[PDB]
Amino acid sequence: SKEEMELTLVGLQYSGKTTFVNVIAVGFNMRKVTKGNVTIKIWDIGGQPRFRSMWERYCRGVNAIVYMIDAADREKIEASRNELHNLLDKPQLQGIPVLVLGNKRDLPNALDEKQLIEKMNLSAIQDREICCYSISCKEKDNIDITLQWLIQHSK
Ligand SMILES: Nc1nc2c(ncn2[C@@H]2O[C@H](COP(=O)(O)OP(=O)(O)O)[C@@H](O)[C@H]2O)c(=O)[nH]1
Ligand SMILES: [Mg+2]
Repeated sequence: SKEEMELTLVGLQYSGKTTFVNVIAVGFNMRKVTKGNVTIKIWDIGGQPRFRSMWERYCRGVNAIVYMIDAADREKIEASRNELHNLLDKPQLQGIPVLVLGNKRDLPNALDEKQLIEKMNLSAIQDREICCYSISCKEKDNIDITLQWLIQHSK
């Protein structure tokens, strides 16, 4: 039956947030995308240091948080891990499901799902449902399963 849901998309700069929205369809960009009888309102929020203080506010009240990672940029994983754990530590975000996406699977040296889970310390995240997929926006790889997970959280 016809529904609407809301997602906030975060993660470091260059991880592929805006690309992902483009494939599925600056400080902020809001877009609505319709899939599987569901209209998804997406907040694509900047990942540069100066925008990270606004992540919490944009995440409050959403159906799901999508956390984008450049899985091939291994140097940035530590920072990515830190920002994700710092975000999920904010009490007002208690219990919101999080989908962690290891983007750029098409590139040499891309971390797989196991490596992302371990290196991002996802297993430590206890208050909520958390999922992690390896994807390529460029080659449209594992985009379908990502959309299915999102739609399943339309509530
Ligand atoms: N090889 C590859 N490049 C990607 C992929 N997704 C995004 N990119 C590239 O990564 C760069 C940053 O993407 P963008 O969507 O601007 O990242 P944002 O800063 O998180 O919004 C751009 O050059 C994209 O073309 C992917 O799946 N594979
Ligand atoms: Mg962007």
